[PDB]
Amino acid sequence: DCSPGIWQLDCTHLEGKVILVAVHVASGYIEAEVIPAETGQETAYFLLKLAGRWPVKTVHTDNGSNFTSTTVKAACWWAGIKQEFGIESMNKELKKIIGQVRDQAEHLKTAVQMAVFIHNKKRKGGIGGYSAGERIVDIIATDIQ
Ligand SMILES: CO[C@H](C(=O)O)c1c(C)nc2ccc(Br)cc2c1-c1ccc(Cl)cc1
Ligand SMILES: [As]
Ligand SMILES: [As]
Repeated sequence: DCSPGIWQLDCTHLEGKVILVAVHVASGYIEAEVIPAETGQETAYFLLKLAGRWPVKTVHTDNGSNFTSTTVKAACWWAGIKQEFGIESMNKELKKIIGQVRDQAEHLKTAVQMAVFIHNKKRKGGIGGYSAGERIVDIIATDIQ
């Protein structure tokens, strides 16, 4: 539905740890990472990874103060990203999926990536049938032509 370069990034906490979660809005495609806590440095770093892989043009968050450090503003500068001073939830969705897999993995780390994998792969409710992972790549290839 939305612009191909729009992404959302937020932190959740689970087991005393921080999971950083990026959602490509138009597809539902998630990428995630477990960090020991929220620091500008971790946020910048994660943006740098995301941007070297997708065309990121704008990043929205539900917590703006997340993006106030020089550190974060530099990553966004260097990579050509912008936010927006204003404005789901999958975050319900991802945790849920985490909850089903937790026993299968020793470290939250692993269980999260398992949950990310299940989410990106799941077949669209019915018709169409594309998974979040298939749609991201469709949107981005389609928007290249
Ligand atoms: C992400 O960690 C950085 C690093 O390893 O050098 C870092 C770090 C850790 N601190 C910074 C403080 C001010 C400014 Br401007 C940039 C940074 C930077 C920084 C260096 C390069 C880029 Cl593209 C973005 C940020
Ligand atoms: As965050
Ligand atoms: As930014």
